[PDB]
Amino acid sequence: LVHVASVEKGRSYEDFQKVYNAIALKLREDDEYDNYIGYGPVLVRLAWHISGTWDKHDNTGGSYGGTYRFKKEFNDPSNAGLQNGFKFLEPIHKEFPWISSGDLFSLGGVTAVQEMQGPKIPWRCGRVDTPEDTTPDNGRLPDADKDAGYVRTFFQRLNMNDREVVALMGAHALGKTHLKNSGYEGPGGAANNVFTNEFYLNLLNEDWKLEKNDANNEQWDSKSGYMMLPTDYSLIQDPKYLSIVKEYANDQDKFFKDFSKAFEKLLEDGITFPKDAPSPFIFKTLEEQGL
Ligand code: HEM
Repeated sequence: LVHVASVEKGRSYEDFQKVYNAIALKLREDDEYDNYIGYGPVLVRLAWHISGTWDKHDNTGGSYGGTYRFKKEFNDPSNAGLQNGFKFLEPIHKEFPWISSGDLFSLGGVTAVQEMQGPKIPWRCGRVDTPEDTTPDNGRLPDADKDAGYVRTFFQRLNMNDREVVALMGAHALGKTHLKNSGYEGPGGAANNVFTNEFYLNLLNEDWKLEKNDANNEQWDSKSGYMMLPTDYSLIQDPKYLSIVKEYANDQDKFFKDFSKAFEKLLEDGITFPKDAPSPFIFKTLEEQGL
């Protein structure tokens, strides 16, 4: 497969800035969801799940085709809980019917990180909706009950190296795990709807204890009332992942710069950009616009 990016006909930077402003205004408005965490965390989880199905070997999956709109992908057990981010963006897609699904789903993640005081993520337009028979089969997304070798091996399918994996996982400071969606329960830190380097500081400074939860799954719990998944805790058990974790705990600006590059790469995997294509867009936040 080749998936060549095609710009939505006649659209420019200012058109996309209006879809970004509509998502960001609705993030401001619907601030009560999930005990006042708001929709920012579930929207970056949605952008990572529609992108994490990619396979480098045959170019199938990935954000291009916007195939999470189909029932097979939508009802994947690993996507339980994302129906909420879908329902959030759905009025916005009726307001801007020209935007493709892969572009809206991925831009939702970019808008959420920037509006939660995260780094600026450059974003490129041009994903094209593809037919229901291009929808990936279930089972390409990662398990949480595993170790650092599984994590390393998993992310090699999306050719992410060690530093990209540790930067990307820092998004687990956002939102929380929910027992009815995944069989895990609890948040990763205190500031879970502001983007910071908190995940790394917690993983290095909390007294973590291994316990089984009410779904019979193991997780690491701390005195503070925080939790870590087996795959998260992995990052301090592997010597190569641990030096990068220490680096981001001591330097939030390095973390923001690396998360920015790795997240854009994740959202563009599997897509060919022609060089007549527009350069990546950097969107202004509401605050920068006075809105
Ligand atoms: C080995 C990789 C990963 C595993 C096993 C994993 C697993 C999980 C699980 C089990 C949840 C909880 C879902 C729920 O109960 O609602 C979760 C939440 C979340 N994940 Fe991941 N994750 C991984 C990687 C990532 C990456 C790379 C990102 C983003 C760049 C990410 C972003 C999020 C976010 C923001 C949440 C919170 C969602 C919410 O509050 O509803 N995850 N993760």
